Amino acid sequence: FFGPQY
Amino acid sequence: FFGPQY
Amino acid sequence: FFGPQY
Amino acid sequence: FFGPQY
Amino acid sequence: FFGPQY
Amino acid sequence: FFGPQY
Amino acid sequence: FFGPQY
Amino acid sequence: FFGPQYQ
Amino acid sequence: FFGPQYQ
Amino acid sequence: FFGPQYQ
Amino acid sequence: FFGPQYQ
Amino acid sequence: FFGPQYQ
Amino acid sequence: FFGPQYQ
Amino acid sequence: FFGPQYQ
Amino acid sequence: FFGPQYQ
Amino acid sequence: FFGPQYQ
Amino acid sequence: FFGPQYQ
Amino acid sequence: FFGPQYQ
Amino acid sequence: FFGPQYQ
Amino acid sequence: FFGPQYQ
Amino acid sequence: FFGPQYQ
Amino acid sequence: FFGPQYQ
Amino acid sequence: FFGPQYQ
Amino acid sequence: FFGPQYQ
Amino acid sequence: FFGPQYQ
Amino acid sequence: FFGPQYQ
Amino acid sequence: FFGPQYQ
Amino acid sequence: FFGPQYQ
Amino acid sequence: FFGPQYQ
Amino acid sequence: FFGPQYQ
Amino acid sequence: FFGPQYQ
Amino acid sequence: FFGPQYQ
Amino acid sequence: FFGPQYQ
Amino acid sequence: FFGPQYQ
Amino acid sequence: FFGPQYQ
Amino acid sequence: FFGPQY
Amino acid sequence: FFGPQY
Amino acid sequence: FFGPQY
Amino acid sequence: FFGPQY
Amino acid sequence: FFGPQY
Amino acid sequence: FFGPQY
Amino acid sequence: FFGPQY
Amino acid sequence: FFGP
Amino acid sequence: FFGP
Amino acid sequence: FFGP
Amino acid sequence: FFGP
Amino acid sequence: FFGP
Amino acid sequence: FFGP
Amino acid sequence: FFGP
Amino acid sequence: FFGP
Amino acid sequence: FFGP
Amino acid sequence: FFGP
Amino acid sequence: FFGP
Amino acid sequence: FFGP
Amino acid sequence: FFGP
Amino acid sequence: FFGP
Amino acid sequence: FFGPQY
Amino acid sequence: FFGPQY
Amino acid sequence: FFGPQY
Amino acid sequence: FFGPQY
Amino acid sequence: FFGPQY
Amino acid sequence: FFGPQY
Amino acid sequence: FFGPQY
Amino acid sequence: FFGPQYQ
Amino acid sequence: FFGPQYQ
Amino acid sequence: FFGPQYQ
Amino acid sequence: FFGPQYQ
Amino acid sequence: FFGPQYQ
Amino acid sequence: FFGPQYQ
Amino acid sequence: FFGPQYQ
Amino acid sequence: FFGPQYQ
Amino acid sequence: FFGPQYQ
Amino acid sequence: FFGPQYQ
Amino acid sequence: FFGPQYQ
Amino acid sequence: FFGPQYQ
Amino acid sequence: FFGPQYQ
Amino acid sequence: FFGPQYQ
Amino acid sequence: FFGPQYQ
Amino acid sequence: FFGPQYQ
Amino acid sequence: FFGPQYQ
Amino acid sequence: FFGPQYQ
Amino acid sequence: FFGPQYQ
Amino acid sequence: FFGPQYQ
Amino acid sequence: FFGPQYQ
Amino acid sequence: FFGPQYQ
Amino acid sequence: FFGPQYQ
Amino acid sequence: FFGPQYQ
Amino acid sequence: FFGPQYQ
Amino acid sequence: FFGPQYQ
Amino acid sequence: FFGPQYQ
Amino acid sequence: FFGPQYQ
Amino acid sequence: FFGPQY
Amino acid sequence: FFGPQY
Amino acid sequence: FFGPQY
Amino acid sequence: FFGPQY
Amino acid sequence: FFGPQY
Amino acid sequence: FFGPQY
Amino acid sequence: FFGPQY
Repeated sequence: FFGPQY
Repeated sequence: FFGPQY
Repeated sequence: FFGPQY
Repeated sequence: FFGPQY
Repeated sequence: FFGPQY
Repeated sequence: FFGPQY
Repeated sequence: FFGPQY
Repeated sequence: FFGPQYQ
Repeated sequence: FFGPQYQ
Repeated sequence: FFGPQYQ
Repeated sequence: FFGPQYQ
Repeated sequence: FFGPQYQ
Repeated sequence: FFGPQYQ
Repeated sequence: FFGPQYQ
Repeated sequence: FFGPQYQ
Repeated sequence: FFGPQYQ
Repeated sequence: FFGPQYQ
Repeated sequence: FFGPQYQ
Repeated sequence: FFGPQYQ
Repeated sequence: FFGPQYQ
Repeated sequence: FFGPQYQ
Repeated sequence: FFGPQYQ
Repeated sequence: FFGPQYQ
Repeated sequence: FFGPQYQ
Repeated sequence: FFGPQYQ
Repeated sequence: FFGPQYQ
Repeated sequence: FFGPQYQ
Repeated sequence: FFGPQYQ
Repeated sequence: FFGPQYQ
Repeated sequence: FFGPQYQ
Repeated sequence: FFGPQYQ
Repeated sequence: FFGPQYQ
Repeated sequence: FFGPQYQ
Repeated sequence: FFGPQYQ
Repeated sequence: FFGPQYQ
Repeated sequence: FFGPQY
Repeated sequence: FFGPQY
Repeated sequence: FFGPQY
Repeated sequence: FFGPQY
Repeated sequence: FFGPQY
Repeated sequence: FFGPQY
Repeated sequence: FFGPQY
Repeated sequence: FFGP
Repeated sequence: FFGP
Repeated sequence: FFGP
Repeated sequence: FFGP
Repeated sequence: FFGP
Repeated sequence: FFGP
Repeated sequence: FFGP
Repeated sequence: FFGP
Repeated sequence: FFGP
Repeated sequence: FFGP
Repeated sequence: FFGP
Repeated sequence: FFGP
Repeated sequence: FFGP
Repeated sequence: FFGP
Repeated sequence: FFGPQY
Repeated sequence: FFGPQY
Repeated sequence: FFGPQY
Repeated sequence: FFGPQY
Repeated sequence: FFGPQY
Repeated sequence: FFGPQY
Repeated sequence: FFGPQY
Repeated sequence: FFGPQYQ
Repeated sequence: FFGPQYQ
Repeated sequence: FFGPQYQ
Repeated sequence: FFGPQYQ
Repeated sequence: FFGPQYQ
Repeated sequence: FFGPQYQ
Repeated sequence: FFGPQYQ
Repeated sequence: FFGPQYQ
Repeated sequence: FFGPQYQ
Repeated sequence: FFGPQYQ
Repeated sequence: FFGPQYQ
Repeated sequence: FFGPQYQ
Repeated sequence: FFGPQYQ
Repeated sequence: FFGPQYQ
Repeated sequence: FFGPQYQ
Repeated sequence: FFGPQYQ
Repeated sequence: FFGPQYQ
Repeated sequence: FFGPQYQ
Repeated sequence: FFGPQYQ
Repeated sequence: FFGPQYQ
Repeated sequence: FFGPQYQ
Repeated sequence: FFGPQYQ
Repeated sequence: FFGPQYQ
Repeated sequence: FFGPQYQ
Repeated sequence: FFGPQYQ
Repeated sequence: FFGPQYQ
Repeated sequence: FFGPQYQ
Repeated sequence: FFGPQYQ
Repeated sequence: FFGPQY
Repeated sequence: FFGPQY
Repeated sequence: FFGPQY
Repeated sequence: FFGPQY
Repeated sequence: FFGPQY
Repeated sequence: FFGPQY
Repeated sequence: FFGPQY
């Protein structure tokens, strides 16, 4: 699972 | 799963 | 799954 | 699945 | 699991 | 598990 | 488990 | 080969 | 090969 | 091979 | 091979 | 092989 | 082989 | 083989 | 697949 | 797959 | 897969 | 997989 | 997997 | 896995 | 696994 | 690709 | 890729 | 990749 | 990769 | 990798 | 890796 | 690794 | 690829 | 790849 | 890869 | 890889 | 890898 | 690897 | 590995 | 025939 | 035929 | 034929 | 044919 | 043919 | 053919 | 053929 | 062909 | 071919 | 071919 | 081929 | 081939 | 081959 | 091969 | 796309 | 994509 | 993608 | 991806 | 990824 | 990843 | 990773 | 869609 | 979609 | 999707 | 998806 | 996904 | 995922 | 995941 | 390249 | 390259 | 390269 | 390289 | 390299 | 290298 | 290297 | 080149 | 080259 | 090269 | 090279 | 080289 | 080399 | 070398 | 450069 | 450079 | 450089 | 350089 | 350099 | 340098 | 240097 | 690349 | 690369 | 790479 | 690499 | 690497 | 490495 | 390393 | 030099 | 130099 | 030097 | 030097 | 030196 | 020196 | 010196 979690 | 989660 | 989720 | 989800 | 967790 | 936890 | 824990 | 561009 | 670009 | 780019 | 880039 | 880059 | 880089 | 780098 | 970026 | 960045 | 960064 | 950084 | 850093 | 640092 | 440091 | 960058 | 960078 | 960097 | 760095 | 560093 | 460092 | 250091 | 540089 | 540098 | 340096 | 240095 | 140094 | 040093 | 030193 | 002729 | 001729 | 001719 | 000719 | 010719 | 010729 | 020729 |  |  |  |  |  |  |  |  |  |  |  |  |  |  | 259907 | 269907 | 279906 | 299905 | 299914 | 399933 | 399942 | 063989 | 064999 | 064999 | 054998 | 054998 | 044997 | 034997 | 030979 | 031989 | 031989 | 031999 | 021999 | 022999 | 022999 | 022979 | 022979 | 022989 | 023989 | 023989 | 013989 | 014999 | 054919 | 054919 | 064929 | 074939 | 074949 | 084959 | 084969 | 010398 | 010399 | 010398 | 010497 | 000497 | 000497 | 001397 990639992708930032603001 | 790619793509930011604002 | 690509593509941002505003 | 591509394409932004405003 | 990659991707920063602000 | 990688990715910083601010 | 890697990744800093500020 | 996969490489789409965003914004 | 996978490599998408964001912002 | 996996290598996406962020910001 | 895995190597993503952040900020 | 694993080697991601941060900041 | 494991070797990630921080800051 | 394990060898991560900090700061 | 060629996709390089110049600024 | 070629994707290098220049600034 | 080639992806180097120049500043 | 090639990914070196120059400053 | 090649990833060296130059400053 | 190659990752040396130069300053 | 190669990782030496030069200053 | 024949592509150098000059400043 | 033929690509050097000059300053 | 033919890619040196000069300053 | 043919890549030296000069200053 | 052909990569020396000079100052 | 062919990599010496000179000063 | 071919890597000596000189001063 | 041919590209020499003079002066 | 051919690229010599003069002066 | 061919790249000599003069003067 | 060929790269001699003169003077 | 070939790289001699003169003077 | 070949790399002699003169003078 | 070959590397003699003169003078 | 690349080189200059000063 | 790369080199200059000073 | 790389070298210069001073 | 790498070397110079002083 | 690497060396110089002083 | 590495060496110089003084 | 490494050595110099003084 | 360089041949004078 | 260098041959004068 | 260097051959004068 | 160096051969004068 | 060095052979004069 | 060094052979003059 | 050194052989003059 | 097989999709009945 | 097999998806009935 | 096998996904019925 | 096996995921029914 | 086996994940029903 | 076995994870039902 | 075995983790049901 | 390669295979036969006996 | 390679295989046969006996 | 390689295998047969007896 | 290699194996057969007897 | 190698194995058979008797 | 190597093994058989009798 | 090597072993059989009798 | 695709080329299966039957019976 | 794809080429399975049956019966 | 893919090539399984049956029966 | 992939190549299993059955029966 | 992958190659198991059955029955 | 992977190669188990059954029955 | 991996290679177990059964029955 | 797509080229098998059969008898 | 896709090239097997059969008899 | 994809090339097995069968009899 | 993908090349087994069967009889 | 992927190359076993069977009889 | 992946190469066993069977009879 | 992965190479056992069976009878 | 492709040049194979069939008899 | 490809040049195989079949008989 | 590929050159194998089949009989 | 690949050159194997089959009979 | 690969050169094995099969009979 | 690989050169094994099978009979 | 690998060279084993099978009969 | 050189490969002429005789008779 | 050199490979001429005779008779 | 050198490999000519005779008769 | 040297490997010519005779008769 | 040297390995010619006779008869 | 030296290994020629006779008859 | 020396290992030639006779008859 | 290529080419037969009958 | 190519070409037979009968 | 290639080419047979009958 | 390659090429047979009948 | 390669090549048979009948 | 390689090559048979009949 | 390699090569048989019949």
